[PDB]
Order: sequence, then structure tokens, then C-alpha cells
Amino acid sequence: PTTVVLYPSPGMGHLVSMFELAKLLDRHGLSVTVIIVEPGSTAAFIARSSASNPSVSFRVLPRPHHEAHAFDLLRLSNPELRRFLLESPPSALVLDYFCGNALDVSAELRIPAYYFFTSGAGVLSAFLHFPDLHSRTAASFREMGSSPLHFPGIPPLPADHMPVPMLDRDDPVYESFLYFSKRLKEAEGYIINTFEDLEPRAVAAISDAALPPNYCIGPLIQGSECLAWLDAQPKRSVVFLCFGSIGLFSSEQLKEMAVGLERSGQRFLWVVRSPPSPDLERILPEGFLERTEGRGLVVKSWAPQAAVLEHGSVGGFVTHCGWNSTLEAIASGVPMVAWPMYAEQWMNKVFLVEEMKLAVPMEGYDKDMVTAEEVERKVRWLMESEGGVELRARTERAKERAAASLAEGGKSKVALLEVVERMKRG
Ligand SMILES: O=c1ccn([C@@H]2O[C@H](COP(=O)(O)OP(=O)(O)O)[C@@H](O)[C@H]2O)c(=O)[nH]1
Ligand SMILES: OC[C@H]1O[C@@H](O)[C@H](O)[C@@H](O)[C@@H]1O
Repeated sequence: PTTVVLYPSPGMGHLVSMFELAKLLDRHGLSVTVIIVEPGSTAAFIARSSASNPSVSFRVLPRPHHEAHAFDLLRLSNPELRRFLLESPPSALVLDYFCGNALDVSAELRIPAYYFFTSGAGVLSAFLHFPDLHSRTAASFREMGSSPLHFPGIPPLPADHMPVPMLDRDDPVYESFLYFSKRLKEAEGYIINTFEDLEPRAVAAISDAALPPNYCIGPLIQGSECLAWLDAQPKRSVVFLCFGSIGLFSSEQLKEMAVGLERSGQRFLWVVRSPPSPDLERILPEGFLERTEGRGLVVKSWAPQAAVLEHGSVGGFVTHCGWNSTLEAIASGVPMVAWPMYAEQWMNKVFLVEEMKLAVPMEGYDKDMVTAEEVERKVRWLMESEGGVELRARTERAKERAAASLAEGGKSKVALLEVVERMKRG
């Protein structure tokens, strides 16, 4: 039996993503171990995973910016990783973008090392060519502001739309990102949670045979109260608003969205978290819950978004453009309004709006605050306008081209099968 070791970077988000890949490789006959470096209870995750997928093993390495402590942990983890790999060398190693230091270990032991890139191919291209651009300027991306950055196969990118940890060149975390992007070029191959029919130009631009190959296997996709509420509403009539894992708005900004949602007159399901420093009556405009009881439902902190997006009553998604939320909207054919917030979401927004044309922006996301007028305008536009009809049509195409890529013979199933064979023969 051929054995694969998958190495996510610390963080429940990275672990959940990498586990989805572990279940696939296992499905197709590989013997999978996931390496854990600890920074929402890893222990509970390992217990549930072992009960549901016993063939996937876990190995927890002993302990030696918000990404900055992760980067230190990973570096000081190379000795423990080395030893576990010396015990039983595997046929192949699968790394996270943040796990570049492990390429030291994988080269010494002559182990084929693949990256699992959990964002799209457009982002990979930007991340591939960032060190090049770094040598060609002295300015910070923050100093450059709206000056466009030109990377292969993707729209121009305003330099302040680069990821927040990369905005100030005079910081150690900037240097680590430069470091991880360079080491991208030492890979055997790139496994990407995208499908080729979604980002053709991007997939072409990186398949230049002066770079490792790449395999497009996605979309890889990962309570009772609001699902009930949705049942009681007509088909395609609800606007779903949900802003990722940590997303946070100020009470002032929450008041603008409330006013805009109310004046749009549309039905809504809105996930609200505590502002950065949830008490809905203290935070929301007075009488807003009373007045909209009936048309809208506000849920605190967390919603079952995968189910919500699959529900037939949902007609639209105001999203922070995280890549898991974007793939889940596409697979269910839900048209989007793009309101990016942190990590690489601003970049994702550009690709979504101008390359894929699957969303329209929420103007003001780059300003101090999105206005009530704008929230109302785009909510109306999404659920009523002929432009909204045109957009659903492109989202409908995307749903079918995604579902097709995953069915037998489709382009994702064949890309999966192709890399499995290549690890078996490693
Ligand atoms: O209330 C919420 C918010 C998020 N999610 C899930 O959390 C993930 C968010 O991943 P994404 O990459 O979109 O955003 P990030 O984690 O970077 O905030 C997705 O699977 C969502 O469906 C969820 O289930 N409920
Ligand atoms: O592993 C996937 C993780 O990678 C990051 O690049 C994303 O911003 C997160 O949304 C995600 O949880």
C-alpha cells in the first residue's frame, strides 16, 4: 500500500481543509496520515474524524502578526517532523503554502513534496510571481495604494488589494511570505482546490512548463432554527449575508446594513457577530428586530452555511469572498455580492468580479464604511434587476460546470485520478 503524509499548517481552518484531501486520497486507495502541530479543540476534531473515517491516521508532533506564531511553530517543528518521517518514509508528502520549511526535510530524505493550495489558481499565480516583483520595486504595497500589479493570467490587481500581512514590507511576516513564495518553485506539483472551467486563463498561465504541473480537483467542499425559518419562505426569495469565521463589523456599520436591508424590502437571513472591542438589541437600530420580525431573521455568530446555501429558498449571497464560501455558493448556483474583509479576500473579490464575473462589488468595502444606500441598492439589484437575472444565468452555468467537473469523466475527477496514479508510481 502506498502511503501519503499530509502536513497542514497550525490552525483549525488549515486542518479541516487538509482533512478533506486526506479523505479523497484514502478513497482512492492511499494510506493517509495527517500531521498535527497545535497552535477549536484539535482533540475533538481528531476524535470525530477517527470515528467517521478510521482509515485516516493522525500523528501529533510534540510542541517545541496572527500568522507569526504559526510560522515560528512550523520552523521549530522540522526536527520532530524529520524523526517521524525517518521512522516510515512515505511515498509522498503534501504541504500547505505556509509549510515551506518542511522542504528542507523532504529534500534530505528525497521525498516527493506536493503543495495543496487551498485558494484558487488566480491567487497561486499572484503568489508565485510576488518575489520577482519584490526585487523590482522599493515601495510597500501599502505605499503603492491603487497602483496596479500585473501578474500572469489574472486581471490587474491594485497593490493595496494584496493580503494584509503583505502590505508593509518592513516586517518579519512580510519576509516569511517572500520566503514561502520562493519555495513554491521546488514542488513536484500543485494540487489546487479549484476547477479548470472556473479559472481557465489562470490555469493556462501557470501551466507554463517552466513550473511544476498542477491538478485541479475542486470544488472540495466541507442550525435547525434558521433552516426551519428558510422552509417557511418562497423559492429564491432570501438574501443570505454571512462573513466568514472571524469577520467583524462595528455597530455603526451594522446599523447601516440594517437600514439598507430594511429599506430593500427583501427577505433576509443575516449572521451577526459581536463587533471588535452578540447583544442584538444593544447593537442594532432600535425597533429593527420588531419591525423586521417576519421578513428577516438575524442569527447570532454562526449559521450552517453549507446547508443554508443548498436551501431552495435562498436567492442571493452577500459574502466576504473567502474561498470556501465562494466555492459553496458556486456549487449551489447562488449569485453573489462581494464584500471582502481580511486575508486574501480583496484579491478574490477582483478575480470574482472582473475575471469570473460571478459577483458585483459592494462599493465602500475599501472605505471606512459601506452606506445604507449602497446595501439597499445592491440587495435590490441582486434579487430584482435584469442584471441580477443575467448574473444568475452565469452562476447557473458555473454550478453545472462544477457539478460536471466532479462527475465521472469530468475534469476534476480526472485530475484527482491523475495525481493519485502519480503518487502510486512515485
Ligand atoms: O457562520 C458561518 C461562517 C462560516 N462557515 C463556514 O466556514 C468556512 C469559511 O471559509 P472561508 O474560506 O470562506 O472563510 P474564512 O474561514 O477565511 O473566514 C466555510 O466552509 C463556511 O461555510 C459556517 O459554516 N458558518
Ligand atoms: O487552509 C485554508 C485556509 O487558508 C487561507 O489562505 C484562507 O484565508 C483561509 O480561509 C483558510 O482557512
